[PDB]
Amino acid sequence: KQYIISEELISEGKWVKLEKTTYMDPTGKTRTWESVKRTTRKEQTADGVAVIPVLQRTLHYECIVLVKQFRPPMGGYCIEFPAGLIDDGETPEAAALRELEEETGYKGDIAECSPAVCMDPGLSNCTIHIVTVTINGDDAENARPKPKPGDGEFVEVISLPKNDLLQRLDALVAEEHLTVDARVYSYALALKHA
Amino acid sequence: KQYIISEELISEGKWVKLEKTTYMDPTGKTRTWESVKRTTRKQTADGVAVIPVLQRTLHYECIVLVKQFRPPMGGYCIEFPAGLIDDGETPEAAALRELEEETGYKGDIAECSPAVCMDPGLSNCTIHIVTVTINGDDAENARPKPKPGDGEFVEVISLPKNDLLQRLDALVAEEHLTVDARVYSYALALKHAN
Ligand SMILES: [Cl-]
Ligand SMILES: [Mg+2]
Ligand SMILES: [Mg+2]
Ligand SMILES: [Mg+2]
Ligand SMILES: [Mg+2]
Repeated sequence: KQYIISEELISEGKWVKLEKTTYMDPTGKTRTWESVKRTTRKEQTADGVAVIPVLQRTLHYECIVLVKQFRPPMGGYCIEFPAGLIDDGETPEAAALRELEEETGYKGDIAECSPAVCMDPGLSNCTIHIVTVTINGDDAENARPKPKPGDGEFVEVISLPKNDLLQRLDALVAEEHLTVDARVYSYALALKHA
Repeated sequence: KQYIISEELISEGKWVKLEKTTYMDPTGKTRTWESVKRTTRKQTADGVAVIPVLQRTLHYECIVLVKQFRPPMGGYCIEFPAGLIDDGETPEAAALRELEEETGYKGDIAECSPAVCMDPGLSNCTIHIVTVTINGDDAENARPKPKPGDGEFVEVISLPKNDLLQRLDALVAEEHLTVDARVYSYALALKHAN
């Protein structure tokens, strides 16, 4: 029933553009929307990946590995799943493993890979693959792991027990003034709700 | 250690603007970022998303989701019920209102998150995630009346909580919808729990 009629560029930066989107509503009326898009997306099945990294070690509770960074759009520090854009030609799985290692030092093993899922679909076309990766924390590769952050990347690693994730995120928010990512919070809620 | 120095307006529409953010990286180097913001924020957050747990006796517990055409995505998306918080509305009340408008269900607040970010690499947009239970055996939720505003066209989809990830994957595989990243993250954690 509904579909896009035209997309009109309003403003284009190096990384983000704003478009006037005209579409057909289900009554048969023409309407518009303001849409955000990235300029970086090519033939990738999605803009980016986010990694759910489950750190497993013998006689330890499983942990979820998270990153804390300054996010200029937010004006502040945010706690998120490790994440980055997919390079041209790169698979979502390779991007996930690469970004995890760059942001945390860990070398993971793929567990599963989502289809492309939308980040904020009332606002943008941005999509990611959510890639679940296990980290063998007993392997010596993953013993004293060093982040290899790229240029202008400054990442702190925070590993929290899966079995207490939501309370541990609450405590961090309580003691520190940072924002938790909505996907991280959702995942922590579902762990409680199960 | 990092902070915002200034923001330059690049382009403002009715609903959304694009800014160039100047910030100090942790080395003492000045850097720029292209950031998106909504023009609608007043508010604890821009928006609420509702995790609606439909509880009916002798039935599987369901998570109630909505399907709508999203102009920026150019396609249909499956999402938690959600919308912008009215200036001077509480997040809890926005949640019950949105849930009622989009689904017709009348529910009860279980918990409310702090403000969480939607896509902090791109935008400053934030939401409260509001877990709501719906007593599906109460007369007011018998034939639920969805009261959508102007230009909202919403299909309601209830899926069993204990198989949610498999059910969503099926809908993507067969219906060519995009699942929201927060919905997918919640679904994953339901599987990952224990
Ligand atoms: Cl619940
Ligand atoms: Mg990153
Ligand atoms: Mg990165
Ligand atoms: Mg809505
Ligand atoms: Mg609404």
